[PDB]
Amino acid sequence: SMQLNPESADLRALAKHLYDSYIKSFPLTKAKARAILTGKTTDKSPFVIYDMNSLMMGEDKIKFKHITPLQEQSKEVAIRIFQGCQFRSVEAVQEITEYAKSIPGFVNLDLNDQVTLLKYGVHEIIYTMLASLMNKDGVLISEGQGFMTREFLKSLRKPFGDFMEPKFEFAVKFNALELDDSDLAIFIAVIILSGDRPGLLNVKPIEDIQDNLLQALELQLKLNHPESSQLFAKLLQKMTDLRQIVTEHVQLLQVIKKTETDMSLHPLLQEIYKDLY
Ligand SMILES: O=C(O)CSc1nc(Cl)cc(Nc2cccc3c2CCCC3)n1
Ligand SMILES: O=C(O)CSc1nc(Cl)cc(Nc2cccc3c2CCCC3)n1
Repeated sequence: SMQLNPESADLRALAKHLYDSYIKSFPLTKAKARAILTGKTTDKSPFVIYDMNSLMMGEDKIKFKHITPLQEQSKEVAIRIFQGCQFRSVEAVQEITEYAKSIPGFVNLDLNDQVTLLKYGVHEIIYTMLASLMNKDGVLISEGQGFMTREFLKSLRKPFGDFMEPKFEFAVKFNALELDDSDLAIFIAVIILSGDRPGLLNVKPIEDIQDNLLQALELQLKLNHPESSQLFAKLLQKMTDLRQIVTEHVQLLQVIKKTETDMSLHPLLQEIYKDLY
């Protein structure tokens, strides 16, 4: 007995609020990323980076919110690509922070708890949303203007040759669930409002918001996905997979930070990583 009642109408309102906020926070949506990847888009085709030549032709075109325009970019391709990826992570943090502030209840939480939830949550969300940009062959870069191949990334010298591999492995399975932006908006909100992050001051108000988000997600998935009766349970499983991906990421960043003692790690990512370990 699923029903239309005031409770369901409020859960649908929350779902729409989250969708509308997601569209305002994240310029490259899954809908847009799929249209690019499938060809279906009428926008110009992205530039493809599939080898060292196309990498150099392509970079003659890549751009960031904060341009870092001196000999601040390493000469070595692998380190430069990795530093570009760090800049993209920091841009994603900024977008995800803006999204989180639109989640009803979030800005009323203690500001330390807001920062804690973002600190321990953002990488789970980054890899969730990175799957939107990925297919079997590669990943959209430069906000959908470019595409870099999976095998090109695998070709970078140790220890830079597999930092995206676990995320491609997560994405091909996650993408098979065929979530849309309306589903993802709620899924991401649920992950951010996790009461079991370390050092939270007020756990109950976070759990109370999450329980409401979880009810919203379960209703959205039942309405939006008539083809599965398992999709809610499967997404709960994906949330625990994402924590493993983030642990494995931190470990790899330790190996890199101890092999490549010369290359600079972005200091805001360092603040996050130091406690994620
Ligand atoms: O963040 C670091 O510590 C660098 S390692 C890293 N690994 C991955 Cl799997 C992704 C990613 N950056 C990113 C974040 C969001 C979007 C995109 C990208 C990297 C390029 C594709 C688009 N950065
Ligand atoms: O754009 C993404 O989503 C990936 S970031 C990335 N990917 C590639 Cl394949 C190359 C590259 N290059 C680079 C890194 C850091 C700074 C700069 C440059 C190239 C352009 C000049 C500034 N940066």
